[PDB]
Parts: sequence; C-alpha cells; structure tokens
Amino acid sequence: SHMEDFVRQCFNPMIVELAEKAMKEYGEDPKIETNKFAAICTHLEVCFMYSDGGSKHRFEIIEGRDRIMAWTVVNSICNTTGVEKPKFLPDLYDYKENRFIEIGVTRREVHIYYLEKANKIKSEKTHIHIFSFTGEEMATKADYTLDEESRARIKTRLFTIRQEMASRSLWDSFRQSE
Ligand SMILES: O=C1NCCc2cccc(c2)OC/C=C/COc2cccc(c2)-c2nc1c(O)c(=O)[nH]2
Ligand SMILES: [Mn+2]
Ligand SMILES: [Mn+2]
Repeated sequence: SHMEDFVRQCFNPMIVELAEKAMKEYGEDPKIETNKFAAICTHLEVCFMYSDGGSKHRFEIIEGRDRIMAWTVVNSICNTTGVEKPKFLPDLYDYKENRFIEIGVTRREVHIYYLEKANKIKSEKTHIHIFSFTGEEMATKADYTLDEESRARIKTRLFTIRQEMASRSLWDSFRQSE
C-alpha cells in the first residue's frame, strides 16, 4: 500500500510494532488503514521523545501500554499522588508538575486540535500539549513543560516525516485524512 512500506522504513521497528499492537487491540488493520497507521506511529514517536526530554524518570509513560495495563498505572498514580482520575486515557504523567499530559499531533490547524481535546476531557486538571506538522505547538496555560530544545527536536522530526510523505506523494492523502 506504499504508505505501509514507508512507515516500516521511517519509524523505529519497536514503534511500528507498538502501533500494530495498539491498532489490532481496537479492531483496526494497519494494512488497509495506512493513514491511521502513520498517525499512530507519529503519535507514539512524539510521546517517546516527549518523555525523553525530561530528567531521568520525570515522566510515567502511559501511551504504548495495553489498555488494561495503561489504566492500571493511571489508577496507581491517582491513588498515590491524589490527582483526579481522567475520563480518557492520557499519554504521560508529569511527576514534577503532578499532572497527566495529553499529547496530540495535528495535520490541520494546530489551534483547532486543542479545541477538540479540550472539549473532550472534562477533567481540566490534566495538561494538554499539541504539536503540528508545520512546526507549531500549543500547550495548556502556555506551560510547555519541556525545554525549548526538547520541543524543537519534535517539531523538526515532525517536518522531516512531512517531507518524506510528500517526496513519495502520500502527504496530501495523509493530511486530508483527519
Ligand atoms: O491515546 C490514544 N490511544 C490510541 C490507541 C488506539 C489505537 C487504535 C484505535 C484506537 C485507539 O481507538 C481510538 C482512536 C481511533 C482513531 O485512531 C487514531 C488515529 C490517529 C491518532 C489517534 C487515534 C490517537 N490516539 C490516542 C491519542 O491520545 C491521540 O491524541 N490520538
Ligand atoms: Mn494516548
Ligand atoms: Mn494523545
């Protein structure tokens, strides 16, 4: 499906297997839903870079775990720190700022995606951080959590994936897909 071969050669093999394992958990096959396959791989890579931008063990990685296991660590964090349980599964937990982080990668307007995720999670205690393929970012209360250098690499990698999709003529089908 062309997009499938590009995903396997663009993303780290463990990230590709994680997106496959996550898609098959929700009854989706990455061989047909190739645009969703590239989006989950991109979201998985950004989340792993985000947690890497911290300090040693600043973040608790929620994304990439099984649906049952991810909710298990979420319950453990809520029952040890005391934060409110979120209605939807977040991506990380900031042990420094004591809040869950929700990371999104957009292809449309970066200003729009926040409006979608803000009106979804009623628990306003959890943070929200959107990255864009054009190099923009938007976080809750202007608290961008990470250092400027850590976020700049995520934007750079996001634009690199954009150029590779357009170079093989799949960016338009992937951008006009969410
Ligand atoms: O937490 C998340 N978990 C996604 C795990 C998953 C895998 C397959 C199917 C799913 C769930 O069913 C629910 C979603 C179905 C639409 O597939 C896409 C496509 C592109 C991005 C995302 C989801 C996306 N997933 C999350 C985010 O937090 C996020 O910001 N974006
Ligand atoms: Mn998630
Ligand atoms: Mn997310």
